[PDB]
Amino acid sequence: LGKFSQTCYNSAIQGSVLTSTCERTNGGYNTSSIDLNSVIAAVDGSLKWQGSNFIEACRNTQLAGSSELAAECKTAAGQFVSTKINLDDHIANIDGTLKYE
Amino acid sequence: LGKFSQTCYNSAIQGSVLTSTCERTNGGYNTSSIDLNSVIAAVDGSLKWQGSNFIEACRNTQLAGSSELAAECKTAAGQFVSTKINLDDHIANIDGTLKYE
Repeated sequence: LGKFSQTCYNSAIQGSVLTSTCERTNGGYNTSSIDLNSVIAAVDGSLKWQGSNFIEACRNTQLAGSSELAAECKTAAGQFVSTKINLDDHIANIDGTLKYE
Repeated sequence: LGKFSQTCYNSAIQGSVLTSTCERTNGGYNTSSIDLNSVIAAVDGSLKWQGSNFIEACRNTQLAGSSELAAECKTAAGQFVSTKINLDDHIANIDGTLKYE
Protein backbone atom coordinates (compact mmCIF):
# COMPACT_ATOMS: atom_id res chain seq x y z
CA LEU A 1 0.00 0.00 0.00
CA GLY A 2 1.05 3.61 -0.45
CA LYS A 3 4.54 4.20 -1.86
CA PHE A 4 3.74 7.47 -3.66
CA SER A 5 7.37 8.61 -3.39
CA GLN A 6 8.48 6.05 -5.95
CA THR A 7 6.52 7.76 -8.76
CA CYS A 8 6.27 11.40 -7.70
CA TYR A 9 8.67 14.31 -7.26
CA ASN A 10 8.83 17.84 -5.90
CA SER A 11 6.87 16.86 -2.81
CA ALA A 12 6.28 19.43 -0.09
CA ILE A 13 4.50 19.72 3.21
CA GLN A 14 3.00 22.97 4.48
CA GLY A 15 1.03 22.62 7.70
CA SER A 16 -0.87 19.37 7.35
CA VAL A 17 -1.00 19.42 3.52
CA LEU A 18 1.14 17.32 1.20
CA THR A 19 1.59 18.37 -2.43
CA SER A 20 3.43 16.38 -5.12
CA THR A 21 3.75 15.90 -8.88
CA CYS A 22 3.01 12.35 -9.85
CA GLU A 23 3.11 10.00 -12.85
CA ARG A 24 -0.21 9.11 -14.50
CA THR A 25 -0.99 5.52 -15.49
CA ASN A 26 -1.30 6.12 -19.24
CA GLY A 27 1.53 8.66 -19.49
CA GLY A 28 2.19 12.20 -18.35
CA TYR A 29 1.87 13.52 -14.82
CA ASN A 30 -0.27 15.62 -12.53
CA THR A 31 0.19 17.83 -9.47
CA SER A 32 -2.24 17.34 -6.57
CA SER A 33 -2.48 17.86 -2.82
CA ILE A 34 -3.99 15.94 0.07
CA ASP A 35 -4.65 16.96 3.67
CA LEU A 36 -2.84 14.59 6.03
CA ASN A 37 -4.79 15.85 9.04
CA SER A 38 -7.72 13.70 7.99
CA VAL A 39 -5.68 10.48 8.26
CA ILE A 40 -2.91 10.89 10.84
CA ALA A 41 -3.32 11.16 14.62
CA ALA A 42 -1.02 12.13 17.48
CA VAL A 43 -1.02 9.47 20.23
CA ASP A 44 0.93 10.45 23.33
CA GLY A 45 3.19 12.48 21.07
CA SER A 46 3.71 9.89 18.32
CA LEU A 47 2.30 10.18 14.80
CA LYS A 48 0.09 7.19 13.99
CA TRP A 49 -2.28 6.10 11.27
CA GLN A 50 -5.93 5.07 11.90
CA GLY A 51 -6.89 8.45 13.29
CA SER A 52 -7.03 12.17 12.56
CA ASN A 53 -6.17 15.62 13.80
CA PHE A 54 -2.52 15.24 14.62
CA ILE A 55 -2.16 18.96 13.88
CA GLU A 56 -4.09 19.79 17.06
CA ALA A 57 -1.14 18.36 19.00
CA CYS A 58 1.73 19.11 16.63
CA ARG A 59 3.82 21.90 15.18
CA ASN A 60 6.67 22.62 12.80
CA THR A 61 5.70 19.93 10.31
CA GLN A 62 8.30 19.14 7.67
CA LEU A 63 8.93 16.74 4.85
CA ALA A 64 12.17 14.88 5.59
CA GLY A 65 13.68 13.04 2.66
CA SER A 66 11.26 11.90 -0.02
CA SER A 67 8.46 10.51 2.16
CA GLU A 68 8.77 11.22 5.88
CA LEU A 69 6.47 13.57 7.76
CA ALA A 70 8.39 14.96 10.75
CA ALA A 71 6.89 17.10 13.52
CA GLU A 72 7.09 18.13 17.16
CA CYS A 73 4.05 16.74 19.00
CA LYS A 74 2.53 17.16 22.43
CA THR A 75 2.51 14.12 24.72
CA ALA A 76 -0.30 13.38 27.18
CA ALA A 77 1.84 14.86 29.98
CA GLY A 78 2.12 18.10 28.02
CA GLN A 79 5.76 18.16 26.91
CA PHE A 80 6.76 17.82 23.26
CA VAL A 81 8.67 15.12 21.45
CA SER A 82 10.20 14.89 18.00
CA THR A 83 8.25 12.28 16.00
CA LYS A 84 7.97 11.04 12.41
CA ILE A 85 5.91 8.75 10.20
CA ASN A 86 6.59 7.30 6.76
CA LEU A 87 3.91 8.66 4.43
CA ASP A 88 4.78 5.87 1.99
CA ASP A 89 2.92 3.50 4.36
CA HIS A 90 -0.47 4.76 3.12
CA ILE A 91 -0.17 7.69 0.70
CA ALA A 92 -0.28 6.41 -2.87
CA ASN A 93 -0.04 7.85 -6.32
CA ILE A 94 -3.29 6.78 -7.96
CA ASP A 95 -3.07 7.78 -11.63
CA GLY A 96 -1.45 11.14 -10.88
CA THR A 97 -3.36 12.08 -7.74
CA LEU A 98 -2.32 11.56 -4.12
CA LYS A 99 -4.64 9.29 -2.17
CA TYR A 100 -4.79 7.66 1.23
CA GLU A 101 -5.26 3.87 1.02
CA LEU B 1 -12.61 26.31 12.28
CA GLY B 2 -13.87 24.89 9.00
CA LYS B 3 -16.04 27.15 6.82
CA PHE B 4 -14.64 25.98 3.48
CA SER B 5 -17.87 26.99 1.72
CA GLN B 6 -17.05 30.67 2.28
CA THR B 7 -14.06 30.55 -0.07
CA CYS B 8 -14.89 27.61 -2.35
CA TYR B 9 -17.53 26.94 -5.02
CA ASN B 10 -18.74 24.31 -7.46
CA SER B 11 -18.71 21.78 -4.64
CA ALA B 12 -19.88 18.22 -5.22
CA ILE B 13 -20.18 14.97 -3.32
CA GLN B 14 -19.66 11.56 -4.95
CA GLY B 15 -19.89 8.68 -2.49
CA SER B 16 -17.81 9.91 0.45
CA VAL B 17 -15.63 12.28 -1.61
CA LEU B 18 -16.08 16.04 -1.52
CA THR B 19 -14.65 18.04 -4.42
CA SER B 20 -14.56 21.83 -4.56
CA THR B 21 -12.81 24.76 -6.25
CA CYS B 22 -11.13 26.98 -3.67
CA GLU B 23 -9.33 30.29 -3.66
CA ARG B 24 -5.65 30.22 -2.67
CA THR B 25 -4.45 32.50 0.12
CA ASN B 26 -2.96 35.18 -2.09
CA GLY B 27 -5.28 34.68 -5.06
CA GLY B 28 -5.76 32.10 -7.78
CA TYR B 29 -7.87 28.93 -7.53
CA ASN B 30 -7.39 25.18 -7.12
CA THR B 31 -9.76 22.24 -7.40
CA SER B 32 -9.16 19.62 -4.69
CA SER B 33 -10.87 16.71 -2.94
CA ILE B 34 -11.12 15.30 0.52
CA ASP B 35 -12.46 11.88 1.42
CA LEU B 36 -15.04 12.54 4.16
CA ASN B 37 -15.01 8.83 4.99
CA SER B 38 -11.81 9.46 6.93
CA VAL B 39 -13.44 11.91 9.34
CA ILE B 40 -17.15 11.18 9.64
CA ALA B 41 -18.73 8.14 11.32
CA ALA B 42 -22.31 6.89 11.43
CA VAL B 43 -23.50 5.79 14.90
CA ASP B 44 -26.97 4.25 15.21
CA GLY B 45 -28.00 6.03 12.02
CA SER B 46 -26.58 9.48 12.78
CA LEU B 47 -23.61 11.06 11.03
CA LYS B 48 -21.06 12.44 13.49
CA TRP B 49 -17.55 13.88 13.71
CA GLN B 50 -14.79 12.21 15.81
CA GLY B 51 -14.83 8.91 13.97
CA SER B 52 -14.57 7.43 10.47
CA ASN B 53 -16.09 5.04 7.92
CA PHE B 54 -19.66 6.31 7.78
CA ILE B 55 -19.92 5.09 4.19
CA GLU B 56 -20.03 1.47 5.42
CA ALA B 57 -23.43 2.16 6.98
CA CYS B 58 -24.81 4.77 4.61
CA ARG B 59 -26.24 5.27 1.14
CA ASN B 60 -27.54 8.02 -1.11
CA THR B 61 -24.97 10.61 -0.09
CA GLN B 62 -25.63 14.12 -1.38
CA LEU B 63 -24.51 17.71 -0.98
CA ALA B 64 -27.38 19.80 0.38
CA GLY B 65 -27.03 23.54 -0.05
CA SER B 66 -23.42 24.69 0.01
CA SER B 67 -22.06 22.77 2.99
CA GLU B 68 -24.23 19.93 4.22
CA LEU B 69 -23.67 16.22 3.69
CA ALA B 70 -27.00 14.34 3.66
CA ALA B 71 -27.38 10.56 3.58
CA GLU B 72 -29.47 7.59 4.75
CA CYS B 73 -27.72 5.45 7.37
CA LYS B 74 -28.45 2.09 8.97
CA THR B 75 -29.55 2.02 12.60
CA ALA B 76 -28.60 -0.77 15.00
CA ALA B 77 -32.20 -2.05 14.77
CA GLY B 78 -31.81 -2.43 10.99
CA GLN B 79 -33.79 0.30 9.27
CA PHE B 80 -32.23 3.29 7.53
CA VAL B 81 -32.86 6.85 8.67
CA SER B 82 -32.23 10.20 6.98
CA THR B 83 -29.32 12.10 8.58
CA LYS B 84 -27.23 15.24 7.82
CA ILE B 85 -24.07 16.92 9.05
CA ASN B 86 -22.67 20.39 8.33
CA LEU B 87 -19.26 20.04 6.66
CA ASP B 88 -18.50 23.69 7.40
CA ASP B 89 -17.98 22.70 11.04
CA HIS B 90 -14.72 20.90 10.26
CA ILE B 91 -13.79 21.14 6.57
CA ALA B 92 -11.66 24.20 5.73
CA ASN B 93 -9.90 25.69 2.75
CA ILE B 94 -6.19 26.21 3.41
CA ASP B 95 -4.47 27.84 0.45
CA GLY B 96 -6.68 26.10 -2.07
CA THR B 97 -6.77 22.60 -0.50
CA LEU B 98 -9.69 21.07 1.42
CA LYS B 99 -8.62 20.06 4.91
CA TYR B 100 -10.06 18.63 8.08
CA GLU B 101 -9.60 20.58 11.34
